[PDB]
Amino acid sequence: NLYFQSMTTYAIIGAGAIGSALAERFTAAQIPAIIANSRGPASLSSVTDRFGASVKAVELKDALQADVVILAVPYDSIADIVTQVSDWGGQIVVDASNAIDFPAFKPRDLGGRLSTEIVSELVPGAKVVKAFNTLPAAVLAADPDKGTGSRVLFLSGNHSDANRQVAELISSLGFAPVDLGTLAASGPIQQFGRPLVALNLLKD
Repeated sequence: NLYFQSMTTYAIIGAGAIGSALAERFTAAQIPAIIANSRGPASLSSVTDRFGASVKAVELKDALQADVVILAVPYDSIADIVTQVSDWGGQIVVDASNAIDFPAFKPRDLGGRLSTEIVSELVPGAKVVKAFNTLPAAVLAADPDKGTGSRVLFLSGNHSDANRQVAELISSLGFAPVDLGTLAASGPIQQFGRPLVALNLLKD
């Protein structure tokens, strides 16, 4: 409580390699963060053991109260998580998910709608930024500084102030943020199945 009040609070709602990748990056950048998911704080012991100096495992209800909430869970897991909070006013939600079908791994048919627009409707009041969905966990987990350039993270969203705040986080983590603009603008380029996903670039 008194620890967090002098900084923007970040929560990783994370599981698997991506949750761990984010924890690793926060730790390397010495940015305090909390982490949670549906399986509870105990299930995140692997993360705690490696990154507990900068990333603290908490209950989901607590993590969902942070200034910036990063949804690094499967796309299908989002609805059941975010429905637990009724008013998202004053918060930023970062959609890091990709809507992918199993077992063929093709982009989901969402009837033309953008996945992050659908997520946005599940968090009314929140300012949503689309980011951290573009890189494989193994790339995200790595040191973003490669001598002659910083690893690029594209972001987008309808609220310029929220985009800025997430760009600030991205820069602080050592990555190079590139703000593509609105969710409409990023739809055909940053969504799963589109040219900027899984593309490793550096800003020199």
